[PDB]
Amino acid sequence: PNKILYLINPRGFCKGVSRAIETVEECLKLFKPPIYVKHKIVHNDIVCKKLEKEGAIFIEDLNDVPDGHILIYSAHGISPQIREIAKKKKLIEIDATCPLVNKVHVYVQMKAKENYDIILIGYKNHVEVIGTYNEAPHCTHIVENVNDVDKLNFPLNKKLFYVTQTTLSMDDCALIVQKLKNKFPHIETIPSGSICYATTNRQTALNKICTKCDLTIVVGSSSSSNAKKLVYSSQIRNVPAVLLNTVHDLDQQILKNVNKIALTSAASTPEQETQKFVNLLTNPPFNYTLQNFDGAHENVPKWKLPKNFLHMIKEREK
Ligand code: F3S
Ligand code: NA
Ligand code: NA
Repeated sequence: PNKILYLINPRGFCKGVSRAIETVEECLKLFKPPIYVKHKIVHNDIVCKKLEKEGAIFIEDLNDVPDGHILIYSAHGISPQIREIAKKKKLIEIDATCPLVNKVHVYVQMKAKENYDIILIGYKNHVEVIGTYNEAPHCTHIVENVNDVDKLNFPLNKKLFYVTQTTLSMDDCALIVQKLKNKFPHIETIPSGSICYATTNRQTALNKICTKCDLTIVVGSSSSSNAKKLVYSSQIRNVPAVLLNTVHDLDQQILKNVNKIALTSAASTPEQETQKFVNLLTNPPFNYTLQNFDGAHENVPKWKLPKNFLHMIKEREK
């Protein structure tokens, strides 16, 4: 019948990711490779491999970093402890933590100083969650599921504040929050919430269109949580979905009998990888008719690069 490819917007790079990439690229222009980055700068192998070629090196052990040298913190943020270590080595700290991850770090410190205990909804082994946790480790409690909620116990007078990983499924998050609120009715949180505009926007747009479709293709890396949550958002809405890093990974057999495809991409996914899908699917032998699907207009934040890094740039151009 009628074959259609719904190319969805918004999709692809968020501002935290573009800022983080530009931060690394701009360091490489100024200072001589190698440029050391703590953890993968964003969770996309294609982006990271390109930077490795250009002279970046992603490390987990700060001893792999020469004293006095540049170290960049990834978009996902970092534990405070890592920082004090950096200063001991007199490193040039260049912090590309996403402002909306920093937002969570900041509320956590602020509420802990007000003697709240903090509930952190997110996945225990995600670098973002670990980094946020370590801002107030002795008064924070991570929950990744509703079992963890049942286990929480606090005196009745104890003030509680919850916060979340920025890239959760809005559906799962709401589930856990609802259970949290049942148990702790007076629990407080960030008014604007912790789940970022990019996560909300990409899931919201996909959710609106996926139910007209037979298959959802999400372009992105399996190491990316928000990519995985896009796939999940489609599945719990009963439309099969797959996460693919690149067109080469597409098993073209799964397109047999699918006439309508919802196509989107994660916040860490380069637009070129998504275009290769559009090119493959809208041309022979597949001939899906291309249509755009627009969720609400996304307002792209006007974040600048890290200020100390900008100061450097200003100098050198003298
Ligand atoms: S937290 Fe920041 S890095 Fe992107 S996915 Fe959200 S804007
Ligand atoms: Na603490
Ligand atoms: Na705020």
